[PDB]
Amino acid sequence: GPGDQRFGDLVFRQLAPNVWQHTSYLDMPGFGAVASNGLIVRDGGRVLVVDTAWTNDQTAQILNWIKQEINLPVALAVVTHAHQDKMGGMDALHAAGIATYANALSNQLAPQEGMVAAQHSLTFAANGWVEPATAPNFGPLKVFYPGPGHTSDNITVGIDGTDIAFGGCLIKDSKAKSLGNLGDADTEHYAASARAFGAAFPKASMIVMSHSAPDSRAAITHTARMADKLR
Ligand SMILES: [Co+2]
Ligand code: NI
Ligand code: NI
Ligand code: NI
Ligand code: NI
Ligand SMILES: [Zn+2]
Repeated sequence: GPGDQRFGDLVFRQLAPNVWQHTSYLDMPGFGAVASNGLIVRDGGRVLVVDTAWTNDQTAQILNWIKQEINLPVALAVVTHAHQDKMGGMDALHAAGIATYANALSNQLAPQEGMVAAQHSLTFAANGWVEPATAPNFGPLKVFYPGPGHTSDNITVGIDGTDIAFGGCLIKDSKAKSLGNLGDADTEHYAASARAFGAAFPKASMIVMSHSAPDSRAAITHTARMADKLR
């Protein structure tokens, strides 16, 4: 094969014939450089983005990479929760004229989290699945709210026609020593949420997450086990 492509300050790794993982890095004091992962999906004739990079400039570099390597318009972008690593680059999307979507609760939280709100709000049915009327032209993206975990507003996405499911920062890999930043976490409902995500995408084999390489379903089980210790 061919190695993961370096473009600007970013790294792109193709997970499927129409799916790529974009990675951006931010220096955290004494922690070294921290990677944050999102996704890029090619649907027929347009591109779909999941999550921004840490910053606007990094997010602009993503759009440049798409123009160079895919050359299709970015129809929309969905962000998974109101934290810098997922919504830090909203202005870059808006400057490019891209319709952005986020959980309604994420947009509510954006000001207190110091984030720019998305332009459109997603609402989810009682069973967790997004109400289609609020998510037009999402194509293969299946959006699902598993409940409060990493944050109160974290959502997850599965890509129809693939074995991929993106858990975002809700899920950690199968050997993570902790659930990381629990500043805005719901310790009570966390465990139940990770298990809901797994049940929502029962056939997904490649689990993509924010802070490590794609893992198996062992990531879901392992994350839930760690979450049980919080309640
Ligand atoms: Co900004
Ligand atoms: Ni609009
Ligand atoms: Ni409904
Ligand atoms: Ni409860
Ligand atoms: Ni384990
Ligand atoms: Zn977060």
